[PDB]
Amino acid sequence: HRALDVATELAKTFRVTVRERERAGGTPKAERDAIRRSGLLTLLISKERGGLGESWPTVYEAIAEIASADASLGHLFGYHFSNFAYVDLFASPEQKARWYPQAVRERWFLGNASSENNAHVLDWRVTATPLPDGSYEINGTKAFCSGSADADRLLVFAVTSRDPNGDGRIVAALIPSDRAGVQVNGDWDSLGMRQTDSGSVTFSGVVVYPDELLGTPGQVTDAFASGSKPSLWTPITQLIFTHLYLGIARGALEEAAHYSRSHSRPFTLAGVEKATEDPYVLAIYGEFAAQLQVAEAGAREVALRVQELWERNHVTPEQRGQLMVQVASAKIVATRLVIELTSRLYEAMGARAAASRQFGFDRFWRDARTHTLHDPVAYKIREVGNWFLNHRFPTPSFYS
Amino acid sequence: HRALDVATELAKTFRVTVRERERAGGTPKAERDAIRRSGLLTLLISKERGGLGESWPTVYEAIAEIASADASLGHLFGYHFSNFAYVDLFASPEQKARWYPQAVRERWFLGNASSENNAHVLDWRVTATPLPDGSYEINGTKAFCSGSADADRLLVFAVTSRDPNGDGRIVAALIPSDRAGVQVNGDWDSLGMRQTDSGSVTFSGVVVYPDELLGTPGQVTDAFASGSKPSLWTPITQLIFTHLYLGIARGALEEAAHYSRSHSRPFTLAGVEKATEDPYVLAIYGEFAAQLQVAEAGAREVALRVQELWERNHVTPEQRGQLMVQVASAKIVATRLVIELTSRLYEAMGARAAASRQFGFDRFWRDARTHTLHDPVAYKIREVGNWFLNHRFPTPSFYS
Amino acid sequence: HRALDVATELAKTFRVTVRERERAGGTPKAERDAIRRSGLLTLLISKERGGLGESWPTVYEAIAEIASADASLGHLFGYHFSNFAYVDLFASPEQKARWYPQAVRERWFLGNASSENNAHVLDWRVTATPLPDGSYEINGTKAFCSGSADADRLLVFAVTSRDPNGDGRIVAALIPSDRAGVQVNGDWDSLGMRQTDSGSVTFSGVVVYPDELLGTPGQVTDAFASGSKPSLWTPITQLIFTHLYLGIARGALEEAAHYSRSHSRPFTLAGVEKATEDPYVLAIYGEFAAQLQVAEAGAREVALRVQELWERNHVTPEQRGQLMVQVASAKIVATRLVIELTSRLYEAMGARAAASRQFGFDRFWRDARTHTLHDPVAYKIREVGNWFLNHRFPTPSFYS
Amino acid sequence: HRALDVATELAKTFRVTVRERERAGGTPKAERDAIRRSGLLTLLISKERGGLGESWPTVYEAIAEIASADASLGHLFGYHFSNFAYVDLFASPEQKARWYPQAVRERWFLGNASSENNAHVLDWRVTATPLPDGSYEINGTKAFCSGSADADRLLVFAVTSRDPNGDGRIVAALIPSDRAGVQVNGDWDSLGMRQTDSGSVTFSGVVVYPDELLGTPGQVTDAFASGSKPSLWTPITQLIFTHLYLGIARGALEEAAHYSRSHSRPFTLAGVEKATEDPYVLAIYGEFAAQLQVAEAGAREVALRVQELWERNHVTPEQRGQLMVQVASAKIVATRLVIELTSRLYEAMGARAAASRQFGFDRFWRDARTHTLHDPVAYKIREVGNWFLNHRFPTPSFYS
Ligand SMILES: Cc1cc2nc3c(=O)[nH]c(=O)nc-3n(C[C@H](O)[C@H](O)[C@H](O)COP(=O)(O)O)c2cc1C
Ligand SMILES: Cc1cc2nc3c(=O)[nH]c(=O)nc-3n(C[C@H](O)[C@H](O)[C@H](O)COP(=O)(O)O)c2cc1C
Ligand SMILES: Cc1cc2nc3c(=O)[nH]c(=O)nc-3n(C[C@H](O)[C@H](O)[C@H](O)COP(=O)(O)O)c2cc1C
Ligand SMILES: Cc1cc2nc3c(=O)[nH]c(=O)nc-3n(C[C@H](O)[C@H](O)[C@H](O)COP(=O)(O)O)c2cc1C
Ligand SMILES: c1ccc2c(c1)sc1ccccc12
Ligand SMILES: c1ccc2c(c1)sc1ccccc12
Ligand SMILES: c1ccc2c(c1)sc1ccccc12
Repeated sequence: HRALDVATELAKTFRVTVRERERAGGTPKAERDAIRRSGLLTLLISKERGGLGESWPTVYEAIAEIASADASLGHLFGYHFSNFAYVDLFASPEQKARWYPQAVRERWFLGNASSENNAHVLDWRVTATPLPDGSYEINGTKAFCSGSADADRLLVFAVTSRDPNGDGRIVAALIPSDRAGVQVNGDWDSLGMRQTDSGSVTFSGVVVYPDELLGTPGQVTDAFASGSKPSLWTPITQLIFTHLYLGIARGALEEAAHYSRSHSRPFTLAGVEKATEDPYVLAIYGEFAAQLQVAEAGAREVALRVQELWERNHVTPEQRGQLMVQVASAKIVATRLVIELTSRLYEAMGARAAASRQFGFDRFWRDARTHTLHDPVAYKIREVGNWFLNHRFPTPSFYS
Repeated sequence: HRALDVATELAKTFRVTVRERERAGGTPKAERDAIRRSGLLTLLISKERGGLGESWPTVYEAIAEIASADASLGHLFGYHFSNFAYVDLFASPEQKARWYPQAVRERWFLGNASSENNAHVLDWRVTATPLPDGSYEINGTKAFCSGSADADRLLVFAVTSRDPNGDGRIVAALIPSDRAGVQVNGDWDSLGMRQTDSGSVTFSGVVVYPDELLGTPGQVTDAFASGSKPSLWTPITQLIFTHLYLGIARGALEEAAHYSRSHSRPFTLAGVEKATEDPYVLAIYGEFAAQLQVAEAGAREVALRVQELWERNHVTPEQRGQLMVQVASAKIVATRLVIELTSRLYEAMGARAAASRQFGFDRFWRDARTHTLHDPVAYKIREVGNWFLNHRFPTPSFYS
Repeated sequence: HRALDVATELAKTFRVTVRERERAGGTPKAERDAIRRSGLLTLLISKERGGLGESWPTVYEAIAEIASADASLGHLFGYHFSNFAYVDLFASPEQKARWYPQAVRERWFLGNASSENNAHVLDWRVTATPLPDGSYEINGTKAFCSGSADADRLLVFAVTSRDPNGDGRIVAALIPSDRAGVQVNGDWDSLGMRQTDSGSVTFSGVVVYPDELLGTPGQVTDAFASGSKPSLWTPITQLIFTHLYLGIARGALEEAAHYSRSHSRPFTLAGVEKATEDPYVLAIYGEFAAQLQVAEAGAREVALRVQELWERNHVTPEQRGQLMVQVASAKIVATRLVIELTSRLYEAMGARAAASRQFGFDRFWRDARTHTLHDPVAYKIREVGNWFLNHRFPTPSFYS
Repeated sequence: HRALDVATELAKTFRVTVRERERAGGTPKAERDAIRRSGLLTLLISKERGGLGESWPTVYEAIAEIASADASLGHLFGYHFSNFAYVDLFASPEQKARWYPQAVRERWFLGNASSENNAHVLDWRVTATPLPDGSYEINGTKAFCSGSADADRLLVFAVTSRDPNGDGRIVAALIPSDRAGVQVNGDWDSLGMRQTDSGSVTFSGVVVYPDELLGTPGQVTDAFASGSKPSLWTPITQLIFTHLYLGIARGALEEAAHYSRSHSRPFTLAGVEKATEDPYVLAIYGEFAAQLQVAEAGAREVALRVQELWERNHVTPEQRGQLMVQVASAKIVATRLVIELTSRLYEAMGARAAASRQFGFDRFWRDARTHTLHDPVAYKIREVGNWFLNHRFPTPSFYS
């Protein structure tokens, strides 16, 4: 229970200052260094390599706990583990032996530069052109690069260009954020998630060496199309997002409840003597706490299944498909829950909870409302419907 | 897995005939006898006493499976385990050493006569008059006596009367359904749950012998008041109801999807070519399938905790209260899900699914609409809200 | 107020017997004759021609009031006016001069035979083949022929075949229901709307004469595509459906309230002394009555606009499209309301309202759930959204 | 039509600057002066007295129009008419003969100081101490004094103290905001409604002269208890709030639609090519636009009834109660609509609508979420339920 106690203490510390920090935006450097000092960035690194030797259920619980205190830090922490998962699923034994002890000693906090701001999510224009001796050169701009500021290593994706062994192949690499030609742009000014540093990143002639490549170019496409073990990356990552939404939900419900207990006035016009005994206040808390209990219990079960399949040598298409359906279902339910709860709970607190902007309760809705648009919930709903009605598992990809 | 395989095969046979049987109402004797021959009524009896020595997770899964095929049979089966749970929590070791091998040998299917139709659910008027030899005489009429027809034993509740040691004290007993003076009235004629035989039972001078009594007078009240282990009866039973709702929900979704694949016509007016590719059909299946996956996953966690506390020698009010809150939340979510989907799934099927009465899909809504009224979900919502906001566990009762 | 008083009195009488009549299904001949005697079938015929010279707001109010007592009689009554509206929009001056006094004298109650059960709703295969002197012969089977039993005249639609003047043109005619070769099949057996007689009708060599044709073959296609005055038929008819749903909603709300005042028990476990003072019972009635008040007030405005445009010589595409959008909006809101309310009101009444099948409250949900599937509400929603987002009015058709 | 054209033009100009102005908060002096110059503040003053002699339907439509551009200015404009309505309902004919020509000539924009921040609403501590001449000395601080800054007159409420003719009676008056001892505090820093100046006002020995008093002490209480014409103030004012919510809803829908047409990217992962043709985007717009059409149509009818009763010399409790129920119903529907729509419309726009804080669409949710808490919608729901189920009209008060 030690790692979770560490995460709980981190979250308590983050609650004290999140109101003022999130207003200013920018990089939460002091808090990222506290996470570095905590050791939790090493949860999934084996003890033999210097890490904590912990499991995915612990990682998910820590993500939700931190997210309940500070959604931007929960996002950054969770995305670190999405990046780590990708690295771990493709790294060679040589790379793990070098990188993981280094990640412990240098306290790596991983960032990524993957998505782009073109015509659609599939229009990728960051290229990797081959160099002598097996290196590549990266050129172009990436968007929504969560945790790219103050990241020690960047997980980067590019498409092979002018490549004699095949253009259009997806290359992934793990490079130092201070490699020449890498420019983090710090242009993140959002409604919520205001400290995630999810702005754009530009690559000018950036060299990637062979010992930084995560598999051969195109290997990710083969692993996903085949259902190899790396196809677990998408359910793992979407369950990370699910735990952000559940953490935000619980944080909002608990903060509202503290307000109601200490500050809400009874509607004596209707004969109520105490706001905490009002039947409609109690009904609001009961409706949302009930949905949260069921969603949290369901999320714990799916997290245990993530761990189970993580440990297998091979995951069948049925096992991976079933997991992806369970994860998508959890994310759908958590998305609806957090969006509704963070808005409707004002009705349990009363007008003064909005009349003083500084109370800051709208941070929960602003964070949830921003992040949940990460990928459209309508098409997660369509994928679950296509599975149930047509017996079609989602196609493994970066989004399903 | 053997036990769940047997339940799955039972459910398959019940699906073949449920549409015809439930119209008639009345007692599903052949199907009750099939359940008797299956051995599953002995799921929770230890192997040492001739039973299967299985766990509550298996019982709850079996309940949902059967209920997905025939909600009345799922109800009869589930209430048998509610009755069994009461006996197990209150009978002496000496009584259980006699009753349980007899229940196995005689293939006992339990019913109950407990609630009444007076001014409100607390108002009980069926009396137990003490006789000099330690026996009691029972007089009065009970309502909603599920499984009272064809029952090998009835779990019966009465309040003491003409009692020098105190009137109004609740006594419970397990008695043969054909004991002199017991009249099963056969007046069950309901919207849904049409074969549960939940009619009235009239007791005329019915003798109860000392070795048929479950505890002492008022003992159930004392156990409720102290939140001790016998008060687990309520979360156990409320979780039985939850699994009826999850089972009905799954059955309705599967039956609707079969119609959507086989008979629904594409809305060509809007350019649709296949109903199974219609975006709004797919969204209905996705939304409800997603909520069902999360609810079923959370329900499995709560069932594991039921088993945990069932095996304990002592249970504290905090353990019992936390379990009751988790059960209540599961019941709330399942109630809303089943009531919504059994009505809205018609929109995924089309007009002819209702215009052809013989299709009989309305059975799912009728069954769920009837059963979910067992006790008011508004007060399960209040109970979860009072816990979350005011840190007050539900007051243990026959309902909470 | 005379006409509305007559409809109110009719509805009063229908309420006495609807519970018994709709169980049996079949043709409500006695009630149809009571409507004939009332004169209300002539509401839209000018006094000059022997009718009442009333307005569409009166028709719509009468439809909703009758539907609140008996949805099948409300449906038959309303569809009579959809049939009359089609006739009035396409009939020649000499057809009106002959038919309308005859409809008054003979107390005509109209039915129709229009839709079919082929691959999709566009797919019409009942043929009209030329005969000498401009007559046509009709062959094939129609489905969903509301009011086709006991009909004085049938509005029938067919597609021309082996026609020198052009194949595949839609022809419409108003013919006697007992003409040789017309076989009303009497096969309506529905979940709800059980006395609308909406079964199939088979046409074997049925002769239609030129003086029974409603415009030339294909004229309806041209009138809808061009937005000439007959394009009002669809918003008129969809608003008829809307008033069926509002009528059912009001009838259900009022019937539930009577049960709650008379029979519901207080939940004394939570300290409630009277069910009519329960905060959650009150919230259910308040939610649904509030939405009903708004929906009804909105529907009055749209019905007035129907009358205003009905009196216009020419209606622009803006005026027709805005009306169709207002009608579709009213129908969407009414559909959601009646489907939710007819199911959720059980929670304000209690278990015994469902456990005693004879109470028959489920008739409201059965009727509403059946009729609201007439055409898919998802595509009414799309039509309103296409208008608001893209400024595209719905393409006029039999559906929009 | 001229007045509404003027309001539409005002709203056009407000939309240009609202994003920048509402961020700063404070007093929108230039825009208040634009409203002064428009003459619309005199809409309800008779032409005889120099006003526009217009109707409440015109006022309500102008309130919604302005609120759709700038919710704070719509609120200020709307509350001006609430203040005016109170004056008209309680002022003597002689008072109006002086005040209304002055309000025209001096372009009065009214504010109020009425509510307070004590243990519960209606727990009032601002006192009125009688002076020998019939004046009152006012002492205390008022809360939520909308429009208190830059107000030409304040409508003020106090409770009598040290009063031989009875303590605790409510007095009301209309006084200059620069009367000696009046301090408008400017302490308003809110989530939304950021330019309504709803801070506190402190009265230090403020003398109120006899010709400024509105009625006699406790007359407002007696009017409420009688349900007589002056108690129309509450339904009038609650319908003002309703039109704020309908205006915010319409403004949010149109602003979102503009973004969707201009900036939303199609989700090619699913094969869609234009965001404005996405089936789920279209469903969101259609669902909310449909609900909005019906709500707006219904609100127009209730506004016509406000005008009817406003022109009567006497109003019965039944007429007032029926109107209050209709107003409560409109408020309930509008509240639910605006709160859902201002949050869910992000799903129709996509992530970049929230990633760019400066888009500023969250203003609609912040404004609606703040104002809808004015009084709890849960008790409007109970009030409508108590009327429908128990035939009890709402108890007249400042809130019902
Ligand atoms: C708060 C937030 C954080 C995001 N973080 C990442 C990220 O770390 N890596 C990535 O590839 N995309 C990230 N995305 C991008 C989304 O996956 C997606 O590309 C984007 O939301 C599409 O925007 P649209 O809906 O306007 O088309 C993020 C998006 C949001 C809103
Ligand atoms: C934006 C806003 C403006 C308000 N303006 C006024 C006002 O002008 N006059 C008034 O008496 N109350 C005003 N109120 C207050 C309500 O009457 C009520 O006192 C308050 O909303 C209750 O606060 P609570 O729910 O936190 O207990 C306003 C409230 C809000 C939220
Ligand atoms: C109760 C009911 C009555 C109907 N009455 C008629 C009718 O009178 N004339 C007609 O053309 N269609 C009628 N329809 C049919 C619709 O036009 C449409 O063909 C049908 O609902 C589509 O069926 P589907 O959703 O199963 O494909 C009726 C449908 C229902 C449910
Ligand atoms: C389908 C159904 C089955 C029921 N079976 C039982 C039962 O077996 N034993 C029992 O004590 N109560 C049973 N109940 C009754 C509830 O405990 C409760 O008394 C009843 O639902 C309250 O009815 P009311 O809401 O109309 O007041 C049953 C209720 C329903 C609806
Ligand atoms: C109140 C009292 C006893 C019981 C209920 C409600 S449901 C049920 C099911 C089985 C056995 C007893 C009881
Ligand atoms: C397609 C074509 C004709 C008709 C429908 C659908 S519903 C209806 C109701 C009355 C008369 C004609 C029609
Ligand atoms: C309680 C008492 C007075 C008032 C409210 C609530 S809102 C409002 C708006 C304008 C004028 C007076 C009041």
